[PDB]
Amino acid sequence: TGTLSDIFGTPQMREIWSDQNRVACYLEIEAALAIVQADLGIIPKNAAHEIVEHCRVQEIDWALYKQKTELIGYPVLGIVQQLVANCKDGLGEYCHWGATTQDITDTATVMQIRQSLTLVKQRLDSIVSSLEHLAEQHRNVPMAARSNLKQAVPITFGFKMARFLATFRRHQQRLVELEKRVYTLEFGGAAGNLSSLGDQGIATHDALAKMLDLAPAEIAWHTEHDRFAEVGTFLGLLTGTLAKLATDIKLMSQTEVGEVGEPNPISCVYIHACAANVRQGAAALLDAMQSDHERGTGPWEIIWVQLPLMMNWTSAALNNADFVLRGLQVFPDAMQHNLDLSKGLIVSEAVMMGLGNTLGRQYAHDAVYECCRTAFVQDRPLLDVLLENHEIASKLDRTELEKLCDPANYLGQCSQWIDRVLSP
Amino acid sequence: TGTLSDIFGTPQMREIWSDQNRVACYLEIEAALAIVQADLGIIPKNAAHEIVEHCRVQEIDWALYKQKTELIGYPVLGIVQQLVANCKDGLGEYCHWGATTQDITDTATVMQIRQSLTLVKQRLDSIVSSLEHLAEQHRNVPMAARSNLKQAVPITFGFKMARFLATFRRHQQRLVELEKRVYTLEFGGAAGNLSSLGDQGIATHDALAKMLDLAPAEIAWHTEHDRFAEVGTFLGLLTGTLAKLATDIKLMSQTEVGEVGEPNPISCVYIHACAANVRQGAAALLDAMQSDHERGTGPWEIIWVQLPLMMNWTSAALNNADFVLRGLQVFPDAMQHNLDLSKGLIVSEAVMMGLGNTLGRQYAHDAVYECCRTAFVQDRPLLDVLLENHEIASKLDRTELEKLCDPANYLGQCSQWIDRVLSP
Amino acid sequence: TGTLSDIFGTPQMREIWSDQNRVACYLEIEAALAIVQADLGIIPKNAAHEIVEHCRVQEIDWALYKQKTELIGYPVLGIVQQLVANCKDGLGEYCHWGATTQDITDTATVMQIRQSLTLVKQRLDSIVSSLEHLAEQHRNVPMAARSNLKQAVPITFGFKMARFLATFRRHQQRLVELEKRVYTLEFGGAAGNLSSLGDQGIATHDALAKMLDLAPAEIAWHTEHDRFAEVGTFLGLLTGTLAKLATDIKLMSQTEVGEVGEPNPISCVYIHACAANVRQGAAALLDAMQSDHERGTGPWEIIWVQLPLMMNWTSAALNNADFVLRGLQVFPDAMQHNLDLSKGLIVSEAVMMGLGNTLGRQYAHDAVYECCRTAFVQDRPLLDVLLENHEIASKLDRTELEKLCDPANYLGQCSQWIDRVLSP
Amino acid sequence: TGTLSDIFGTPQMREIWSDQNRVACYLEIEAALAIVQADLGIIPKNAAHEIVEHCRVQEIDWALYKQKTELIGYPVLGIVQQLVANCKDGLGEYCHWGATTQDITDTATVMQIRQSLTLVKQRLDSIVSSLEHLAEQHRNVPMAARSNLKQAVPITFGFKMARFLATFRRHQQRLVELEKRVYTLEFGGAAGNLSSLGDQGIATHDALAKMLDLAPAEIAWHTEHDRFAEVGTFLGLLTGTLAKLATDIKLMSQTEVGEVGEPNPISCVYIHACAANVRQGAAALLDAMQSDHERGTGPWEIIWVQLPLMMNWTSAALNNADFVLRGLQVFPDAMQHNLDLSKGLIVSEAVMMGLGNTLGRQYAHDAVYECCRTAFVQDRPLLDVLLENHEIASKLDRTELEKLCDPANYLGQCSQWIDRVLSP
Repeated sequence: TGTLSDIFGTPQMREIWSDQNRVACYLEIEAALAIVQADLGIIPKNAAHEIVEHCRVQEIDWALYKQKTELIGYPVLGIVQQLVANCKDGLGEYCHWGATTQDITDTATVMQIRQSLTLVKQRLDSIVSSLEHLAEQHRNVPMAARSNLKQAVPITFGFKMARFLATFRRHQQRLVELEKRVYTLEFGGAAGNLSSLGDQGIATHDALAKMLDLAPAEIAWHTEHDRFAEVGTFLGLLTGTLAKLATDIKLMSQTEVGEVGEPNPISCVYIHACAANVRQGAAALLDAMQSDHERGTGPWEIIWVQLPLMMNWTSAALNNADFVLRGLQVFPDAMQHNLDLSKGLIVSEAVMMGLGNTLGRQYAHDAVYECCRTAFVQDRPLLDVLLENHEIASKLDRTELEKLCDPANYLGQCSQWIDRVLSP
Repeated sequence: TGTLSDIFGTPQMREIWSDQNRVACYLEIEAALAIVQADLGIIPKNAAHEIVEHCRVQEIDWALYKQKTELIGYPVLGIVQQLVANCKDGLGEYCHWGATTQDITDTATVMQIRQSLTLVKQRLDSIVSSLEHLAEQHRNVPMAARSNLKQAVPITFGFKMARFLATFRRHQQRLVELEKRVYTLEFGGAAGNLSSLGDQGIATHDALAKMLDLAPAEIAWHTEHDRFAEVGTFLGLLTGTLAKLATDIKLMSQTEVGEVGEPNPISCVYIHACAANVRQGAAALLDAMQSDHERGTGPWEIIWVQLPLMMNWTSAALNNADFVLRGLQVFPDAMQHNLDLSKGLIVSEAVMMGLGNTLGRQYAHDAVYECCRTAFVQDRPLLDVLLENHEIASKLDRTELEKLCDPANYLGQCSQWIDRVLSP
Repeated sequence: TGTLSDIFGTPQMREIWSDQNRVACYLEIEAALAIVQADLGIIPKNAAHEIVEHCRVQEIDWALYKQKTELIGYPVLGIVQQLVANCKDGLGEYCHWGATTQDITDTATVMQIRQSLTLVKQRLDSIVSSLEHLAEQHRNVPMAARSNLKQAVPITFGFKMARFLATFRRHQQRLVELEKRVYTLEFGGAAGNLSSLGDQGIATHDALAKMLDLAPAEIAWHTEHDRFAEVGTFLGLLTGTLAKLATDIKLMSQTEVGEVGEPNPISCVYIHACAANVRQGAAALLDAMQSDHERGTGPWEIIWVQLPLMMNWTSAALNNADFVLRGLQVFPDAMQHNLDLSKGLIVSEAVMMGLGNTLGRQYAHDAVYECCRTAFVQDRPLLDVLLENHEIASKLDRTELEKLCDPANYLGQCSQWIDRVLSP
Repeated sequence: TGTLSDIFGTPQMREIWSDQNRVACYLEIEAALAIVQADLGIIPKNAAHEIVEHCRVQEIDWALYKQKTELIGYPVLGIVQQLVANCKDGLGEYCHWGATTQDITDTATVMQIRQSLTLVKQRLDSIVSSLEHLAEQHRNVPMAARSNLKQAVPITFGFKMARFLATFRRHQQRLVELEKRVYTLEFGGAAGNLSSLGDQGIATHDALAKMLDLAPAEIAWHTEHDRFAEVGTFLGLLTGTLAKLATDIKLMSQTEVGEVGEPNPISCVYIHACAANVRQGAAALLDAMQSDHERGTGPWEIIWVQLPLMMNWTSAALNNADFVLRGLQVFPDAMQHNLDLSKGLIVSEAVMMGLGNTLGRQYAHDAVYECCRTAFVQDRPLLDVLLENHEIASKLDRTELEKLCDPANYLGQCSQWIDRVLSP
């Protein structure tokens, strides 16, 4: 394949959305339709048997199919033409009975989405497993939290990972919830009412849905693209979180920080570009919801292009995030070094709390604040400046004071918050 | 307030996102926080009573708050400063205890979203009610379905409305599902671990959630923006369907079509522009999910701008669609006139089927197909061309053939599909 | 190659952005670099001769290049490695001298853009030629102008085409203007300062620019992506106009309108989807301008994905519009029929003016206004309602009033406006 | 005003796009139209004098105007109504003569864009001036360049600033080029052909353009939105560069880097959010180019909302970037400290070059590479490891060797590249 096809895509996701799997879905739908309609007495029983026997992607002439599609303008009837020609005894004229091409394309797209989300669920399960392990392994490793890219107060690396873990669990819930809407048959014919099937239209629809393990539709949805668009916005939300992970890991991999390492942050690079492309594709799928009347004049076709791209981009981002988290290098010594840069300023709030009991909470804040900025101007440890304050030094000895100035003693309830995420 | 403020926004939704309601939310949070911490014994109970007494938006100096916000850079501490100054006996120094400003903004944004979605749910119930009425009222009103802006086969106007109705019901389900994730407290302090509250952080968080009728958070989510972004993508999905409705109504009110009328399609005009703005805002909120570390350096602030805009645009789109659907003018005579334009071509498939027993399946298809092409090129009724087929004219009188060429006799199961959207 | 590859892309544009042309550009750059540095005395002249001799894309092992690119992470050094191995006597070790991989990718992307814009300019010249012919051919063909999808006043079809023509001429000017910025060499090395070339960096850069027929760069632009992004926004602007053309043509070919025909509006369908995808890609390229420091950690790679996609989508949109405009079917009789739909209401303003001298300015307005409303509600010709105004019928015979109610007599200066777009 | 109105907007840009300035533009256009048409003999000379005297924004009833606009649906005729009522002797009936409301809104928008770009040009001039000073002041200050957020080789801070300077100069060229297209009159009447003005339509148009200091239009452009959309894409490109500047400054302001300081990087925070909102707004303006027929049914109205927002967001981003660059704090000692982190590895390429003359260039690379990774594993200076190599140590003494290991001696032609940018 192409040089970059497996860098911004993956083999597995490329296969699902390939021409071969797409047509294979078409053929399974035509097969299930023939079987259903024979059982209902709509078409003769030979014909179903002969049609099903020729619903094999290996018999397709791809070059002719491309020609016919460019020249019909839509991608299904070129396959129906070869199916009729490969059946004997004129029995092929009973295939595609009452269908329109968008019944086949919509339902095939549903089938490909289900295959795609199987891969996504597996990657998510693996990512969640890695984050559960990392939150526990590094539960007590202290590090500087950062607000506006400036050090704030200490936290633990496990706490950081538990926050990603909780987010991906919410994405897992979103996925399961949309599946019950998305895994739905589309079978409505030219205008949605299956007019050519008369009083057998709904009966055919419901039987076909059961054959394909899909929910029956309430009504036709050929220009009602909320199911596909919702898949796209979910991909946007998920890669949004993947892009945050890539951002934080690449920030922690700067030469001047050195707190983690990928197993150059190339995986983070690919995640970032993939997420950027997916979010704009989501806007395009929202745009496509403007499909006019009973078959959209353009909007529908946006989905043909964007959905396979977005799925491929997302699988590549998921692949890279899974790989990084599963072999992530963590460097507690660099984390400790960065905690010590401010020479105590990062835990001034811990000094205020300890001294608040003897001097008053508000007064302790103001007193320690003055010591902080004094320590900043002179580039000296806060401990040295605190000890030069009789009001402070008369109420806390050195042993207590370097304890309060030790960044590793101001972790708050990080461990209990981690337990709250791990327990469910 | 402004010339266009109630055209691309609404009074109710503008009030929700105004500075006054935003700060009013801030004060309710600070009040509830003081009460909770007084109950836990963290601050004196008389201090809480004085703080709560001064948690009134009418006491705020707006110009001073504006100035301080521009100097500080963030919108909460200007309000905490006035609360501290307005309380007696220095008791205001116990407010905002252990909080960071993004605890207040995130939780206030949650409360404003709940208020917004109450309005959205009301609009949705009303739109759904109108469409149920329209689907039943016009259940049997025939019209031409349109594919690629060309007439396809006949349907009924009620069928068309039932297809919108089924979609809005899916949007209602999406709304309910995201509410359980979105209606969640944010109280985590500077780095998420509430370090300044020691062993009282989790207790304070959970009690505050109950006081505000919000779910307790698993863990802090200051840079985990999936709850806000998912609100944005839902607004994108909903306004996508609103934009289709606007498209189909303005197409049906073209001078050359005239099948419906607004109660110039000016409401459809506003809906179109609102949806376009909302879909791009959703991409920006997905972009904002890239918030670094424990407080984002820029991405977070995207949400401050986009969320009130998208809420306002969405409420204006909903208002116009609600208004249009409640007084929609329907013109069945124009509908019938347009059905008669093709002079039978629109039901050629019904003619093929009706003739299959008399002519043979193959000839019926081929004869009607060729006769259709003649009638189109010559601009004559299909019936007249069929009668000039001696084989056809020898077996079917004009009366029987006239029934097959009548578009009102080829509606399929439109009524039963309507029942499927309504009756369950 | 793929079923849809020539429907949402084109053979010529796919070739330009293929791996083979991309690498072929790489080799031409390495060849020109060796020659320049041999001329400057940096590398031996026999080494350059051997490098140039092996700068042939036919000698590349594509599967190995694919593997190495996936291991290295970037797409150039896999080609430099095979060039070094294919040269004799270790003379290949003088290639890529002082270059970084983004020098090769940026400059190759520039060359591929120049090839792409050659195709774009050809399509633009052909579209402009077709519109000049259509504006002149149909200069006097009357039709209804439409505002908010409602008939407004009469215009001519040539006037409508002259308005598209004027727009594409503005797009041609934008194209020419950006070419002088975009056709620029990138050769700056790892950090932009060509440190490894010492006092020969600028000399090498400027000589290489001449060898490739590119402008010398002011300074390195590895993270300064305005040249590539401006190509993307231009494609957005151009496909925006193409999307309007597709909209107006598919509206005029509605069954109820029938004023034009494609030579189903299938080309308009593809144009619509291509433009929607291109406009979102432009936002992604603007996003990519956020490239950090001297080599971007993610944003840069957005360009690798989006630019070939947008180029391909744009070429397919241009191909379809070029094809449609060159064989557009125009139906003046349908145009006249639609002009006659309102039975005179569309030229009520001409009636007011014609009557002003006879009735007085004020009464002419008021009388014609009220008569219009009667004719609309009663679905009768305006002329008949005017004649039932005794004051009007006493001063103007039917013949004079019939001329004022004739839409073909109220065309204004359509022809002179056409001359303004054509004659200059 | 609102709490955040001057944080994500500016006073000056809010004024330009306010209701008051918008209507003031409307009134000037109606005044110029009256004067022009009196000179042409189209309307009587009193009337022009009386109309002009009442073209004053102070006489407008804003509450009535809001009511009429919501209820007409478009924003001009409410102003024409008050103008007619404020003129004596029925002379107001000659205003707005032959105009449609979009002539007034389009032309007013052009006038507001010209006012807006005056502010943008001033900010750009000030930013370019700051960057010229910084490139010269810090021409020789060494620092680490960074690729993929990892240290690459040394450059100077002045070199970094010269790269921004060259980019903003290209943005200045883009601005000047679009001005000649954008500063154009829109005066075409209901359908673009000014039918109600007969053979005086073009004459009125050209005279009005001269009166307003605007270019005459080739033809009407009511649904041809490339001029407005092009303003939006330029804003996207410019804020793209502003967002890169904010990114690099906030990265250099991390606690662990400390190389620059703003005069928390709050200005960088606002720039980032503003740029993110502008890029999506650009996609919406591209979307709006799909305006149907002679007056768009929705797309046109997108521009009413997005353009003032994008202008305001851009002015706030420009304001912050201007302020930061004009008082930027630069810390060469921190820059030198970060250059020394790798203990010589960052200038290993300088050692390869110096040693290449005695050992051969290729062999020198391989030899120094081995010393580099040895130095990395043992966390020792490259100099110490190099001196432990007889082949290397026999050809370069220590004095030469710590010179080559000194990061401040490997700047390449940074100074000459700066001169190349400053010289024009």
